[PDB]
Amino acid sequence: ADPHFLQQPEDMVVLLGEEARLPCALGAYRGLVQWTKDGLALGGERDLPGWSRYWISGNSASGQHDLHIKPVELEDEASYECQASQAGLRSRPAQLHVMVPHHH
Amino acid sequence: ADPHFLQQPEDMVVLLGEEARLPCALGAYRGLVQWTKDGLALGGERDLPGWSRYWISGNSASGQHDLHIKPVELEDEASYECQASQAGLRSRPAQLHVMVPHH
Ligand code: NA
Ligand code: NA
Repeated sequence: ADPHFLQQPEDMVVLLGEEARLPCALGAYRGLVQWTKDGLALGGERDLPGWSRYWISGNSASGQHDLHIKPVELEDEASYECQASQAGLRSRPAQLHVMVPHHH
Repeated sequence: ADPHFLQQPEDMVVLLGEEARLPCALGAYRGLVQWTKDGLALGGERDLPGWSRYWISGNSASGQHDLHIKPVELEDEASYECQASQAGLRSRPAQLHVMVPHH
């Protein structure tokens, strides 16, 4: 079978300072998987070097490639895609909304 | 120095079937470099596996990361960016137009 998504991320709202999980799963695909943030590719290495608060979790052999962000910051509000780079397959874009908690 | 572009691609028109070179060079950066095509990241391996007509040319030691396309097809018309993925650096987008002679 051809490469295909088994799970795709969706629009979500997360609180400032919490952890975000943007899910992605691919079937019949053994190549590079990575995430883009407003069109900027973050890279394929699982700990995402250069992005101290981002990493990819999940068993890559089983096809899971979830993007995690912790702690979430205001600058994380963006449109994210999961991409199978070698097959040209792109997920639906997922908008991450960051809400600031108000306290007193 | 901080990572910075030494050369960036620009808009270009290429005749259908010819070879295109979109130039990119980075200074003070040894991490991952890759190209996006209309926002689709092509990957970092210099042979660009999965893309039979694309490859990245140049020695990454010198910091040159030119995207090559041969032969150019209509499906290659797109906006291209060279990106230093670990630094968050993006080049100016470069539009590749393909010209088809008519006869
Ligand atoms: Na990281
Ligand atoms: Na290739």
